[PDB]
Amino acid sequence: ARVVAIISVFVILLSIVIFCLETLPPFFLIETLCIIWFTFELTVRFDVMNVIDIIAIIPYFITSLAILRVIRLVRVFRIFKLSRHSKGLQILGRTLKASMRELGLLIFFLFIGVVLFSSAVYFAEAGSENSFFKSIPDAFWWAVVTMTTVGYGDMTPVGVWGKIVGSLCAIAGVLTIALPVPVIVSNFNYFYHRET
Amino acid sequence: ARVVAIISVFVILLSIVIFCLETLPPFFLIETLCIIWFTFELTVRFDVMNVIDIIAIIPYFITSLAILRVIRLVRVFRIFKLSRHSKGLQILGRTLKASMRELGLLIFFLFIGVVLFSSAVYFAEAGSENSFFKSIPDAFWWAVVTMTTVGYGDMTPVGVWGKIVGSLCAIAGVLTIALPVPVIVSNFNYFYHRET
Amino acid sequence: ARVVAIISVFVILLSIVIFCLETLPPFFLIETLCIIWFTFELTVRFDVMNVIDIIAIIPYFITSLAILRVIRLVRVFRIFKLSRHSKGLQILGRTLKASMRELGLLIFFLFIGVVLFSSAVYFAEAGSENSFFKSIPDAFWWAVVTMTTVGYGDMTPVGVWGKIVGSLCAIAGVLTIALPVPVIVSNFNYFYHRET
Amino acid sequence: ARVVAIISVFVILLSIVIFCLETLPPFFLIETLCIIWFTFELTVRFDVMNVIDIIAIIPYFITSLAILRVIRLVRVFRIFKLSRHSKGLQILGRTLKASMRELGLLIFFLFIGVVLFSSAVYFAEAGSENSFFKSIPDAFWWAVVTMTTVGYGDMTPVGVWGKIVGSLCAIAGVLTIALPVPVIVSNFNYFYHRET
Ligand SMILES: [K+]
Ligand SMILES: [K+]
Repeated sequence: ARVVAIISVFVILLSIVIFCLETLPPFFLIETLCIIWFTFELTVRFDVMNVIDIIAIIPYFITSLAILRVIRLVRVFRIFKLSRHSKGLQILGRTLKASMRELGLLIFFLFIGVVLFSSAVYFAEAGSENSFFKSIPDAFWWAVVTMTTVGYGDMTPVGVWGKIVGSLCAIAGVLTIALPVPVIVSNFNYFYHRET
Repeated sequence: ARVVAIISVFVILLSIVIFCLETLPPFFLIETLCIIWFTFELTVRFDVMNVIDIIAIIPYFITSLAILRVIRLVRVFRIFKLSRHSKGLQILGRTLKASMRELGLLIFFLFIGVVLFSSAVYFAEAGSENSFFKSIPDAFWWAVVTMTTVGYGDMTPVGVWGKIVGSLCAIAGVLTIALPVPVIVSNFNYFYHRET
Repeated sequence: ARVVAIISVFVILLSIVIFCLETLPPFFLIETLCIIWFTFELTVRFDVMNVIDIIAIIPYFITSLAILRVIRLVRVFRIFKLSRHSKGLQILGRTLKASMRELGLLIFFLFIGVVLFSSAVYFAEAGSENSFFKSIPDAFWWAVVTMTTVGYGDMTPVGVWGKIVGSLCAIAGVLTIALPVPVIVSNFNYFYHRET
Repeated sequence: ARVVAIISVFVILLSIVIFCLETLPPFFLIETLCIIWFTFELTVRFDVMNVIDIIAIIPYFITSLAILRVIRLVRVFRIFKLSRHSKGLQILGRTLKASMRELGLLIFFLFIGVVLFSSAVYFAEAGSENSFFKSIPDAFWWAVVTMTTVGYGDMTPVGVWGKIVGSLCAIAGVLTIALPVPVIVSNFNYFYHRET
């Protein structure tokens, strides 16, 4: 039984590897053997895990450019089949389910902050002949990187008022992200301790 | 009653969307219908929420370039009308009110650190023919991004002493920002738990 | 008595402002009045605060290029005279005194991580004709920004092994900085609660 | 006895310094005296510390380009001999041993997030003539810097969908890194308090 789980983990990792290397600038045969093993384990088994197992085989069987791009993207959900064997990943999923409202609150706070600071920086920088931000939508990426402290990169053309707005954005993002996490973290600690 | 709240949330989101897309490189009619609904709900209702409702209509009725830029900026405060319907945003406002002194302490610590490290980096880098920072005021943005860990970008022209100052600035900003947050976070957790 | 404290805070802020604007691309008279008030309060008073008061006047009275640069840099310690009037800054100083060993531990951990990852990235990137890092000392700044999550900037010339080293450096810096802070933070919370 | 420990710490620091300066664009004699002292203390002593002492001398005695690069890299493990004299570093090692499973969980979460977001950004950006990411493997560095909030640098060529993926990556990395650390931190606090 444990050998079968080892084989399944090996197949999952091999599928992930082959997907990454086929995206590099044969592979189809290995993918076919992976999908045969996936459907064999699906049939033997026959929940969120079952749904993930269903999704891991659909893009293989299905095969507009947008539809092809979408199916290739959803093909990556093989990585979530590790939840059957990994116990920490199950804990993470349980924690996300038990802190979905807090996740929504985080997304709402980020949305409010990003729209506010994007409008602020766009209007503060619109008083120059050469404008760094063409529009408020053009500044959402800047606002999200400043609030997440990821960093925009080159901020030289931005003027003094834009820099003040950016400093406020950095501080506010730090605060508004530090607020709702020590609830998701507490749920994760609870679930992780309960499991082990 | 709940349908009216749904309509109000839809109108608020539509106003936000139309404001963002009119800043892109019709809209006035939709904004007029939004402001009519806003004033209708204001009159039916007739606190911080009431003040926010007042501010959401003033820029429409009002209409120097600076004054126009300022009124367009304050027009973004429609997003804060969501506090009536959202409960987490009310919790955030209550937490900010109950941790205003800690917010002030954070701003004071950031100000002290930024002035200190800006002076340090400016003087450490003034001993070269090509100076990366023209003045101490020119380095406040660098100090704020280094202390917030947002990141300045390209730091190549800065010399060895400037790099030492930047390393000290990064460490000190990490410390001085991690200090006063686990008080605002505690207030937010208290208020959020009390509400739910 | 409170009016005198208000005057002292105003003079301190005015000195800070005039120092920043004289570093911009008259001022001496205002600085002279500030130093006269500083020495008047020093004489009336006549501890770390007293030492800070002593340092705030020495650079004025003193006036190699290095010595001049050093005295101008130490002239910035006027900002620390706010400790007499501010209570949070006193708490910060007390917390630093009571968590000096933890500060030293943080500096030691950062030093170990920076030397390790600088050596790693330098050796991983030395196998190319165009080397991004000339030496291990040349990579300390990269290591400190990666470990503090400030960000180096452009990392394109760095090869695959260098990128693996950088990913390890980022993770290790996150961990090694998150470790010794929840002790300094606890000391700050203790002192801040005790004061108020 | 304490003088011998002081001498050992001085020799360790001198070896680290000489290694860094010989990597700059004599040294061998100082390194020889360092290795003689290292083997003298190893013989007098004659555990992880003993293994570290063994590794600190092997590269000196040993002397393909890859093998030479590897031995020079493993030569840096002199810095870990400070564990005998430093007590905080021993605490760090004990904490890592007692939170190895949590470290593995962090690496697993980072791996899942990085593969997911690298695939997402590669597919979102493949619909343009000029593609910012050639392949999914080419985007792992971007995913790791975005998830660690280190920052990639210049993100201008990336399109709107890529920017949405990057925002999701930043938020998810913040969450997935904040989750498993308040366990390693707790172990470190426990061990540090127990030692002192
Ligand atoms: K950053
Ligand atoms: K950061």
